[PDB]
Amino acid sequence: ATFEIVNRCSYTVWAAASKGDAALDAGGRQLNSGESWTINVEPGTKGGKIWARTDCYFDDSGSGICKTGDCGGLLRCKRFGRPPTTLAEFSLNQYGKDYIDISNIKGFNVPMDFSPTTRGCRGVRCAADIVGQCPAKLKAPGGGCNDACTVFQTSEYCCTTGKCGPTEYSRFFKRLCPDAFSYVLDKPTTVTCPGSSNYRVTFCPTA
Repeated sequence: ATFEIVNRCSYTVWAAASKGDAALDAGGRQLNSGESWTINVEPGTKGGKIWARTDCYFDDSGSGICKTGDCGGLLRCKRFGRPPTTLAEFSLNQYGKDYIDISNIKGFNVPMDFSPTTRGCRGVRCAADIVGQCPAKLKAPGGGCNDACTVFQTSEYCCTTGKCGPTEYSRFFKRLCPDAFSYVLDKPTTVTCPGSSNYRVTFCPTA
């Protein structure tokens, strides 16, 4: 499947794509404002994620640091990124269907639209000003708005036992972005698409 990743933000982002134990395509790339990066994701990939990283420095070997979404200090991510990260999540070709969502379970850094470019399903978006409205206790100094599990490390926020409810903090994310997951047991906002669809991920879609 093809994913076209577009940075419509006025600032540079470093896109990342991983399935947790491996990079997807090249795994990461700088995207200046307006730039597009097209990647190919192998059919049947389960648990893939795409995210943006902000305020990065990398040397000529591809090693450095980002203030949001850092994946072990590499430009080309093989692992997932450090919160806060708005997440585009997908599993492809699962008994003939693709499944996509946006998640704020690991916080929010950059607004996002995640839409199919082929027919048969709808897209999802989280584009509100979550960082500007972020509760003081969740604000991340490097930028972004952390989830409550990352900050407080309780069984209720992290849903450790598989039983948890919504919280004041999850409701904050859900109010601003109803179509993204706000906690582990949120009513699913997953979209079902035809198997082998193609997609666009747009950072700052309203910019």
